[PDB]
Amino acid sequence: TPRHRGIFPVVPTTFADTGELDLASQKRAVDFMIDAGSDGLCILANFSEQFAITDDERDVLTRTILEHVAGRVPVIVTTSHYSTQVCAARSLRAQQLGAAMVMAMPPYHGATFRVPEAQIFEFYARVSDAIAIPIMVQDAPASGTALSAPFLARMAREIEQVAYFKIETPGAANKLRELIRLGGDAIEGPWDGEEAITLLADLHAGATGAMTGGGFPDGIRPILEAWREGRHDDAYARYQAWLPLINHENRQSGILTAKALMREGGVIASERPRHPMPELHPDTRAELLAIARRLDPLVLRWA
Amino acid sequence: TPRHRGIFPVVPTTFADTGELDLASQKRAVDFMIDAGSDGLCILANFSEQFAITDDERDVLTRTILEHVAGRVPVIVTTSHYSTQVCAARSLRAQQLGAAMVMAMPPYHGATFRVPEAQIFEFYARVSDAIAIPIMVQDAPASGTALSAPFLARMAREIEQVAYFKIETPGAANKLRELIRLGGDAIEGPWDGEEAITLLADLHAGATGAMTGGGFPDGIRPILEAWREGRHDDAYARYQAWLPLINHENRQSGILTAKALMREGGVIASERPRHPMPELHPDTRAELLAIARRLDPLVLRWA
Amino acid sequence: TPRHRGIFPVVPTTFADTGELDLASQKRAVDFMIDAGSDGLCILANFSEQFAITDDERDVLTRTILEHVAGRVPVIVTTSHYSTQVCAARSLRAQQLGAAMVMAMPPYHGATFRVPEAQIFEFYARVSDAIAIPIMVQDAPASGTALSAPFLARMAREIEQVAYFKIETPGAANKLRELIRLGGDAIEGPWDGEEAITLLADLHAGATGAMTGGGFPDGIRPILEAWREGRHDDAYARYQAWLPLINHENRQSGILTAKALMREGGVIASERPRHPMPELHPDTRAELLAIARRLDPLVLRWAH
Amino acid sequence: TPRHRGIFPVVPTTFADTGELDLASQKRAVDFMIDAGSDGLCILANFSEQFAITDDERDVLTRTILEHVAGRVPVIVTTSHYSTQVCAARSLRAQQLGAAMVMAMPPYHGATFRVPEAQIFEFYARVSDAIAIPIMVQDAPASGTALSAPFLARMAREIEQVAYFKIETPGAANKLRELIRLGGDAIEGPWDGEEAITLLADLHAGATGAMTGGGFPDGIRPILEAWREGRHDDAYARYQAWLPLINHENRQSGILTAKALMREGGVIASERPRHPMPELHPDTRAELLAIARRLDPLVLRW
Repeated sequence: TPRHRGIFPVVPTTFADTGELDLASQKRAVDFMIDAGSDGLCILANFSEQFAITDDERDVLTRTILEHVAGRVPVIVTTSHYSTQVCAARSLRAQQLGAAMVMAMPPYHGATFRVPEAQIFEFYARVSDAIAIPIMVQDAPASGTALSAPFLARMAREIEQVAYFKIETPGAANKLRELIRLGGDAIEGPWDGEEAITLLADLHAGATGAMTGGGFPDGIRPILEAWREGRHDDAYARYQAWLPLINHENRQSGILTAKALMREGGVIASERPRHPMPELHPDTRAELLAIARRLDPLVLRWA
Repeated sequence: TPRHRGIFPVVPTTFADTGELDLASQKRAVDFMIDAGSDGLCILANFSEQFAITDDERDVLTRTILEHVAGRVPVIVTTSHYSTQVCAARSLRAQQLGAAMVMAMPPYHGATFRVPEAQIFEFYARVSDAIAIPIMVQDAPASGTALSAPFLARMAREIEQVAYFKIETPGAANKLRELIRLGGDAIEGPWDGEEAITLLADLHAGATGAMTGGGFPDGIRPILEAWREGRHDDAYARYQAWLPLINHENRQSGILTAKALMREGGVIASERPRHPMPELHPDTRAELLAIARRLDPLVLRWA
Repeated sequence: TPRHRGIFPVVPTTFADTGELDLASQKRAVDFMIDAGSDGLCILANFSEQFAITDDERDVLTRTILEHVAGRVPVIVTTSHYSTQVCAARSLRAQQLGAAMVMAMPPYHGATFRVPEAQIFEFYARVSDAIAIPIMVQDAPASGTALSAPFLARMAREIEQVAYFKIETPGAANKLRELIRLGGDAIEGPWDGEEAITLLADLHAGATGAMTGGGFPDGIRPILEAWREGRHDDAYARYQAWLPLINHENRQSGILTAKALMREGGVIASERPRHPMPELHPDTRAELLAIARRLDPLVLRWAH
Repeated sequence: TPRHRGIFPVVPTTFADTGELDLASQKRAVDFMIDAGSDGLCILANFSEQFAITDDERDVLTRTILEHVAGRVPVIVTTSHYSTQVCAARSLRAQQLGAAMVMAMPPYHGATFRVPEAQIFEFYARVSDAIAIPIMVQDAPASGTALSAPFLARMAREIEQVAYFKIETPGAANKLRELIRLGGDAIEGPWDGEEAITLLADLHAGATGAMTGGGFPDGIRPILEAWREGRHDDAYARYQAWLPLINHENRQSGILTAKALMREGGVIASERPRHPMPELHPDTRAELLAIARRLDPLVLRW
C-alpha cells in the first residue's frame, strides 16, 4: 500500500574548506548514497546542518540535488520553519522541483518559543492544503515540542497530506506501536530515525522505514529487507554486526559521521562542518574508521 | 563616556492581514517610536517575530527601516545566526547600511544544538573581525545557552567589538552586578531587557540601557532619566505607575503587546502575528487596553 | 460554592543559623501569617524549601504546624512524591493530623524522569482513593511536566478528590479560563500562585484563590476582597501599589523574601536558607526592605 | 594504584507486586551480582529507583545490603540530596556502616532549582569535611546541572575526598579525556555509566571503571579486563556480542531490565517497578529475553 518504504538516509551538506557550498562534492555524495542502495534521500535535515545554511543556499541545494537525482530515487525535502506560510512556500517550492515528499518539524524556535497543539494542527493543515505531495511529521528532541501519539494520529486522519512520521524521541518503538494503533489506515509511513540505533526494536514495533545517516546505507538496508521477508534471525545478525558503528555515529562522531566516512573514501573533498560547530576529535574519528574498517562499507571503496 | 545609553525599544514587524510585510505600517511604527522619545531602536529581535521571517525579508526590513530612520536615532540590528560566517556577513551588511550596533545571540538551534564556550568565543571573535561597529551580546533564555559573567567579561576585554550586553536571563540584576564588577570599563553597555519588568532592580545593579517593548517607551523612559539624575523616588513613582502595564506585556499580551496598542491607535494597519503564533485572547487584549487607557501612552494619541 | 477560597500563603521553613529546624521561629511565623489575615496556609511547598528537608522533618513540621494552628484556619499540606503509595500514605497521614487539603505535584524527578499521562491519572486516582479531603493539583514549572487543561479538567471530573488546582505555568490566566470552561462544576478551586505576580489578570480569568508568599499576606488580600466585592478599580489600585514588592519577591529575593521580612520584623530568629541555596545578596535584601517600608506591612510592625 | 576500579553495577531495589520492599529478593540480587564477578556494587542510584523510596527505606536498604555483603566487595552508597548537611549526614552514616565510597549528584531539585558553581563547590567540600571515604561526583542528565571538566578537575585537586567521577552526560568520552588531563593524579577513578552503552569509546578515553546495570555484569566485565590487558580487538569483540543487550537496556527496557532478567531467572520474586513508573511493555520484555538468551548470561542459570 504505502507509496514509500525502505531506508531513506540523510544527505550531508558538503562545504569546501572556505565554508562555501561544494556542489561537486554534493552530487558525488548523492551518487554514492544512491549507489549504496538507498530507497530514497532526505535533504536539508539536521544531519545536513540545515540550521547553519541560508535561504539562498537552501534554494540552491533543492534544485542541485533534485536535478542531479534526475528521478533515480524519491527525495524528501525538509522544509521546517516557524512560519506556516514560509513552510508551505518551501514545500510547494520543493514539489515543483520534483520532490516526492516534504518533512517538517513542528513550528518552534530555540529553547523557549513553542506553539500550542491547536496552532500546530493549523500549521500542518495549511501546508497540506498548499501541496499535492505527502507530509512527513518529524517527532525529534530538537524541537522541544511534545507531539503525543494521539495528536500525531489525529493529524494523519484529519489532515490529508499528513501520512508519514519520523519518530526519534525516547521510546520510539512503544510510540510507533501506539501511533499505528490509533491512526489506522491514515498512517501511511511510520518510520524511525536516530541513525538506526533502535532499528531492531522499532521494526518489531511496525516501522516500515528508516531515516539513517548517509555514511553506510548499504550496511543497514539488509536489516530492513530481512525483516520484511520474515528472516528475523538474519535481521538480528546484521544489526549486531553494524551496531557498534551505528552506536559510534549516534554517540561519538554524530552529525559529522557521514562526512568523515565520505572524505576518507574520497567521495567528498572536505568533511569540515560550518563554524562554529566543533570539528571531530582526532581520536573520535580514529575510532570511527577503526570500527568502519571491520565492516568494509561501500563508502570506503567507492572512489 | 559610552556611545549609547537610555531606552532602545524593539520595533515590531508589521504584517498585513495576509501575512506579507506591511512596509507602509512598518514606517509608521518607526516614526511613532522615534516620536515617543526613544534614544534608539533595535530591529529584528524576538519581539520583532524574527524567527518567522525569511532572509530576504530581513534584508528588506534592514534597508527599509535604516533608510526611513535617516540617522535620526541610532539603530541596533539583530543579526543572530548559527553560522559564524552568516552572522558576520549580516553584521557587515547592517554596518554598511548605517547600523550603530549589532546584537547577536550565541550560536544555537532549537532545544538540542549547543555550542561550547571555545567556539562561542571564536564566533564573536570572528564577527568582531568583520565589522567596525559595537557588538551587543544577548544573554537570553531563548538560546538555551549558559553565558557566565566571567566568560562575558572575558569577551569584552579580549574581543575588540564586544562591548554591549543585553541581560535578560533570570536574576539579571545580580548578573549585571557581577558582569560590571569583573569587566569594569570594558563593559561599555550593561543593559537589561525583558520589557523592563525588572528595570528598577537592574538600575540598582548599574544598568545603563534598556531594550523594552515598542508600545510605550515614553512611559518607561523617565525612570532611566530619573535614575540618571539621582531621583530614585521619582524613579520608583513612574516605575510603580507603569509596572501593571509592563507586567501585562511580560505575562499576558507578550510579543503582540506593541502591535495591539499601535493597531488600536491607528499607527499600523494590522496587529496580527504571523501564523502559527497564537493571536491575542480577546480578554487579554481588552485588559491590555484597559490598563493602557489608564496611563495615556503616546501610541493611543498619535494618529 | 467552594470549600475554600481567598489567600493561602506558603509557610516558610525556619532554620537556625546552623541549619537545624527552628520550631520556635516556625510557630511564630504561623501565628504572624494568621494575624496578617490568611484565609489559610500551605506548608511544605517550594517556598518552604521542602526539597532541602528530610522525611522525618516533614512529619515533625506537619505535626507541629497543624497542632499550633489548632483549627484556626485550614491548612494545605504539600505531599508531593514520585511514588504513588508514598504520596498517598503522606496524604492520609496529613488528613489524620487535621489537614484540610493536600497539594501534590505530578510525579517527577530531576530533569529527566517523567510519567505518562495515563500513569499520572492513575497516580492521582490512587491518592484520591486513599483520603477523604480535597486534592490540589499543582501545575508548576518545577515538575517539567505538561498537564493540559483538558487533562486537568478530566481528572477533576473523573477523580473524586481532585477538585483544586494551582496554575503557575506561563499564561496561567488563559489556562484558568480553559480549565473552568472545560471542567465546570468539577473545578472547585481554580487558584494561582507565583507570589501573586499575575493575580489581577488571574482574577479576571476566574481565579477564586491565591497561594502567595508568606511575607505580606495583609498586602495582597485586599485585592481579592475588592474583586469579590466588585470594586474593580480599587482592586487595580491596591494591585498597583503592592506590585513592586510582589515583583521584587518574584524576580529578586525569591524564596527568601518571606524569611528576610520575618527576620527583620523580629518574627523569626534566622532568615538563612539551608545550604547550598545561595543567601540573599545584600543589595537585593536592602531593596526588598526599602520597597516594603513604602507599604507599611504588618511583618515590620508585629508585636508578639 | 587507585583504591577502586573495574565494574560496579547498580543494585536495583526489589519491590513486591504490592510495592513494599522485598528484602528477601534484595539479598538474592546482591548475592547474584557478587557471584557474577562484580568488583563492587553501587546502591540507591537511579537504576535502583532511588526517587521512588523514602528515607526510612533508604536507611533500611543501606543496612540490609551492607550487612549482607559482609565486606565481600566494596559498596558505593549513593547519598544525593539538595541539602548539604543531609547529604553529609547520609554519607557519614554510610561510612559508619562500612561503605567504601559515596556517590552524590550535585544539589538540584526538579526542572527549575539549580545551584551556582560556587555553592556546588561548598556542597562537596562540606561533605568531604564530614567523612573519611572517597566521594564520587555524578555528572548525569537527571540533575540538569552543568559541571565543566575544569570545574570537576578543580573540585578533585582542591577537595580531599573528591576523587572519583561518573561521567554520563552526552559526549562522555571526550569529556573524560579533558577531565583526566586537567585533573592529573588527583582523579583516582574516572568512570562512566549509562549501562555501558558508550563503554568502548570511554575505555579509549581512559575510563578505569564502569557503573553498569545489574542484570549482566558477568557479560560486560571481560570487556574491561581485556582492555586493561591491552587486548583491544578482544575488547571490541565482547563489546559487539553484548551491545544489542546493552542497547536494549539503555533504550527499551531501561531501569526494569535487571529486574526483568532476575525475575525470569528466579533470582527475585517480582520485577515490577513502583507505580507510577510504567511497567514493561510485553513486547519489550519478550525482545529483551530473546536477546539475552543468545548470550547465556549467569542471570538465567543462577
